[PDB]
Amino acid sequence: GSELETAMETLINVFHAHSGKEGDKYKLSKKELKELLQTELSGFLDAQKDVDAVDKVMKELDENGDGEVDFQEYVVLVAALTVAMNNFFWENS
Amino acid sequence: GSELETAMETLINVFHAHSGKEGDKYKLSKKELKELLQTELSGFLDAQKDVDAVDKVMKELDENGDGEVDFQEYVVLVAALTVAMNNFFWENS
Ligand SMILES: [Ca+2]
Ligand SMILES: [Ca+2]
Ligand SMILES: [Ca+2]
Ligand SMILES: [Ca+2]
Repeated sequence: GSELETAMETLINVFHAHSGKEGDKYKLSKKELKELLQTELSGFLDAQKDVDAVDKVMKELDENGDGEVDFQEYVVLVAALTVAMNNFFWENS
Repeated sequence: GSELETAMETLINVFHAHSGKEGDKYKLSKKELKELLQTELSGFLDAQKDVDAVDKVMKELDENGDGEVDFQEYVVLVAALTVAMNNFFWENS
């Protein structure tokens, strides 16, 4: 498998483990998601009031409007954040 | 950095290297994208006529309708495919 595929598997393992740790194993609640990204993602720095925006972005990602996310919503949710790291990269180099 | 972040960096390195290899370094053409995913992604098996759908999905991902993709479009483009691997996982176990 390509390195991209190797990296991809990582998303499932972390999603499954963290999701499994709290709440229903099958579903990840927003509360679990917020804690997951805040701790695991550099966004921790954005934990301040900026973190509130996290609530705002969930609405757009969730077509259901349910407030809950599925693996499909999660993969795109992290993908959007990934772009931010790219922005950060600009700061270095 | 979290494992997810470690895996995330992989997307940039592969995107940059492959994109850099052919065409403009700054932009990735669809032709380059098709070859990249076909070879690097298991989708290689789907290289058959199914591969044609690859053209169809690009239209939805590209808001511009330009036929070209940016890192932002690419990250979501791979994210959609990622879900397919999950489907594959069901076959195993
Ligand atoms: Ca859960
Ligand atoms: Ca939802
Ligand atoms: Ca290129
Ligand atoms: Ca485009």
